[PDB]
Amino acid sequence: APAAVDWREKGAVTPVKDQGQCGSCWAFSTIGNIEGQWQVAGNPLVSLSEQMLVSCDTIDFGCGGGLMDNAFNWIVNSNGGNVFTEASYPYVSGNGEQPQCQMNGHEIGAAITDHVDLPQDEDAIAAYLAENGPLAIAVDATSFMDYNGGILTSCTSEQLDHGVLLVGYNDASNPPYWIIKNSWSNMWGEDGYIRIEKGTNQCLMNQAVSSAVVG
Ligand SMILES: N#CC1(NC(=O)[C@@H]2Cc3ccc(c(Cl)c3)OC/C=C/COc3ccccc3C(=O)N2)CC1
Repeated sequence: APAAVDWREKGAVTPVKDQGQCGSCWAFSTIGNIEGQWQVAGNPLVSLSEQMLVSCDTIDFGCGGGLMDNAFNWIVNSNGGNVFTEASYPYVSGNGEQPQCQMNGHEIGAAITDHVDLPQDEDAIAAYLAENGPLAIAVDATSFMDYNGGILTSCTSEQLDHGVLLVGYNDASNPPYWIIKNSWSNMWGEDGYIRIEKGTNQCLMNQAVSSAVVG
């Protein structure tokens, strides 16, 4: 793969969001992925709606939790592949309140046809990322809690508990690192982002990597 990829610079990554007091990281990971895949497939970058998943996805458990694979499954099999725009269906569950699913009054911003699950292989991940755009990944986010900045090189890697967005990497660095977009606002980490070492399966980052398919 290329020595370095940063999908932010290429316009496939929206501003950092904030899930708030709701267990919806799974929806933010899924949407960030679809946002990146939709742009890189050749369409204008558009912000898409986590609230659609929080309120309408019947496979997952709204603010109680969920899985990116199940979110992809719901979008394709229950919503005809369609993803509503962030603007037309704003995120209101940041206080943990969960309105009922609202199917009316929105604009469709993107569409997906399937999803893939990537092998548990950092090189396989980097190539698919470099080709297709940002990727949905799960991490053990234990070491995320005290992170101010820098590259994590001894990330607690015991148990997966948090969905994030993989937007890039940089091998021409010492250590080399992945770039991750978190959903804890831009006042956490490196303006919303975190760097973790690439090649040592930091935070169990290789274990559950997925992506929507566009087109
Ligand atoms: N934010 C947030 C919260 N965490 C999640 O939504 C995680 C977010 C999450 C955690 C771990 C993950 C993934 Cl892919 C997501 O990968 C391994 C999967 C473990 C089992 O995850 C679940 C399976 C079924 C239903 C929910 C989960 C789950 O625990 N999802 C606390 C609710």
